[PDB]
Amino acid sequence: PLIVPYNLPLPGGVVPRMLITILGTVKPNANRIALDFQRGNDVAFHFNPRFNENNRRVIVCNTKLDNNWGREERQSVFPFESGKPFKIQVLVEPDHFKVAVNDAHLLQYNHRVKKLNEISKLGISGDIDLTSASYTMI
Ligand SMILES: OC[C@H]1O[C@@H](O[C@@H]2[C@@H](CO)O[C@](O)(CO)[C@H]2O)[C@H](O)[C@@H](O)[C@H]1O
Ligand SMILES: [Cl-]
Ligand SMILES: [Cl-]
Ligand SMILES: [Cl-]
Repeated sequence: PLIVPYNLPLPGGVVPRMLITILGTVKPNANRIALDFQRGNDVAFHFNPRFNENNRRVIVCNTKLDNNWGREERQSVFPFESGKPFKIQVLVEPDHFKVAVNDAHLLQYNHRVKKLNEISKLGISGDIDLTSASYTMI
């Protein structure tokens, strides 16, 4: 029962073999979830399930540099369901973030921000009950 939006500091940024795990339950009638891995004001990796964009469910990923969003990467596979508990695992690999939901691989997002050790906050927001947010080195 963490307060949302929730900031999880990532000390010394991210690095390959860091695993970030987010446990929560989606609210009933959800509209959105967002993970924002931030480098200061920049968003290195925005992971944004949208429950109703023109009556479709889509995961939007992007990067925000100097206040400008870049080119969206969209994933139609949509493992989240209103009302249901989920697990998001974000594994940093050398050339991308690797995301699994409920133990199933979902997507990868190539590193656009190169200074991984400056990506030192994760913001978790949206229509969830957040249970826990943590990290470990594997
Ligand atoms: O790219 C991620 C960001 O997308 C913004 O929405 C985009 C608008 C602006 O509303 O035009 C699109 O690119 C296509 O319709 C939208 O996806 C969101 O406002 C941001 O929060 C962020 O998700
Ligand atoms: Cl495009
Ligand atoms: Cl749903
Ligand atoms: Cl960079």
